Amino acid sequence: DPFQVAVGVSNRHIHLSRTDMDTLFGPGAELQRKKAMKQPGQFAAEETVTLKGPKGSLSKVRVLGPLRRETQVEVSVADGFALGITPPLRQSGQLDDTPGLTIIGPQGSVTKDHGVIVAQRHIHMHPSTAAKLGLRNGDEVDVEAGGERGGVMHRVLIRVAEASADEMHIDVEEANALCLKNDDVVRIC
Amino acid sequence: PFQVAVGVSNRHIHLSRTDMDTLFGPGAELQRKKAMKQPGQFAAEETVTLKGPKGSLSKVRVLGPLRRETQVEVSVADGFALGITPPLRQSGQLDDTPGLTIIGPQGSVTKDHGVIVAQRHIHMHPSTAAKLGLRNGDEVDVEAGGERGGVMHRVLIRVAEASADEMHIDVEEANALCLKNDDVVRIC
Ligand SMILES: CC(C)(COP(=O)(O)OP(=O)(O)OC[C@H]1O[C@@H](n2cnc3c(N)ncnc32)[C@H](O)[C@@H]1OP(=O)(O)O)[C@@H](O)C(=O)NCCC(=O)NCCS
Ligand SMILES: CC(C)(COP(=O)(O)OP(=O)(O)OC[C@H]1O[C@@H](n2cnc3c(N)ncnc32)[C@H](O)[C@@H]1OP(=O)(O)O)[C@@H](O)C(=O)NCCC(=O)NCCS
Ligand SMILES: [Zn+2]
Ligand SMILES: [Zn+2]
Ligand SMILES: [Zn+2]
Ligand SMILES: [Zn+2]
Repeated sequence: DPFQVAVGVSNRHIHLSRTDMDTLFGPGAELQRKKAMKQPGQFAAEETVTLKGPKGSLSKVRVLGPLRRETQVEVSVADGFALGITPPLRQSGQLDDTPGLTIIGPQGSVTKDHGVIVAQRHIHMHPSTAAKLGLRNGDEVDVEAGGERGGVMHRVLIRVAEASADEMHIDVEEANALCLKNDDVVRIC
Repeated sequence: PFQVAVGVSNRHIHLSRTDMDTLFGPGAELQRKKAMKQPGQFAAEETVTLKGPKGSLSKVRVLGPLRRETQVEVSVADGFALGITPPLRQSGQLDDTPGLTIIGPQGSVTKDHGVIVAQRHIHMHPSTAAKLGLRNGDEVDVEAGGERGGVMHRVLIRVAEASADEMHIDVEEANALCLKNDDVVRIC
């Protein structure tokens, strides 16, 4: 079924700028690959950080490479409460009016004034696949999950880009609410 | 009409008298902290620590009153934190379930069973069930609006006299829908 798409489940994690990488891991430090993600060029790094909010901290928070233009922190709704912040629900890069927190690495720390979000679900899709399915960048679709916690997710954003692999991204709470894990399959309706 | 209020459940425990005595002392009684929506049910002041093969969860709320048999309700995520795989179950369906060590102020007990991931359900008063043409054991689709809107399939209807109209979901199910206590969802 060509409308079936693989699931990628995201635990809390961070993307770093070079300025913050330098602060956290030392000047000129380079991320080490641990595991490639499904999206071209993206990977889980060996490196981890601590996130510290007004209420508490989350440790062993995975860094995702490569480095980006701007630091971005993705956490679950649950994580927000543990941290003591209220991150808005956003697509990647949509960081206007977002809270920050303190990031701690082995060689230093920095207190960000912004950049923390709850990740809004979405489907990455290659232009060829989009053509075959009749979808365009920015379309919203329903997505159905089978099984014991089966259901439908409404108005899921389609992100079409040449450097993309066909994959739906949801966070760990969204996945557990559907009894899904990495490489499970869902269906675009 | 077909609208029902949401009740969101964090991890918690229901205790037997035998286990209550061990954990909190012989003849100890639960102290009421807050009434739940369901008649007779309440969050207690008492809390325990849950300990599994991999790790522990602390400040786990006890729900009263005491029951015939200890039952532990945790999230899928909680299962991974503890190091067990609880099946998805309705309350009281505890055959072939894993256990845990329950740690209290006056003692501890290692249970050989009783931990579940709570399966979502709607508590419904018989009058309400009548109005909606629903009977006990029926399954229904439930829709949530908002920015994580969607539909939950095959939600079990639990009719009983001592019930209030309320959907019960766990904290991950709620956060996956950006719902909290007293938000309204709709039976399809
Ligand atoms: C079951 C219940 C009593 C659990 O007790 P509890 O854990 O003490 O409940 P609380 O609401 O006080 O939870 C407080 C914690 O949840 C956190 N929290 C708040 N919103 C949260 C969210 N959306 N996601 C994750 N955590 C959240 C708080 O930060 C707090 O953390 P802290 O203790 O470290 O300060 C409670 O969930 C409840 O009353 N549910 C109503 C639904 C119901 O009736 N269930 C019946 C089960 S049979
Ligand atoms: C984002 C990512 C790299 C985060 O790295 P990570 O946190 O190190 O990932 P892991 O899968 O190894 O998480 C392992 C932890 O999750 C726990 N875990 C496993 N399944 C779980 C579940 N269903 N619910 C909660 N926790 C779970 C494990 O017990 C373990 O905890 P521990 O470290 O205390 O032992 C990872 O989630 C991922 O690879 N996602 C793929 C999807 C993707 O590409 N997202 C990109 C977003 S831009
Ligand atoms: Zn990310
Ligand atoms: Zn993504
Ligand atoms: Zn319960
Ligand atoms: Zn219930």
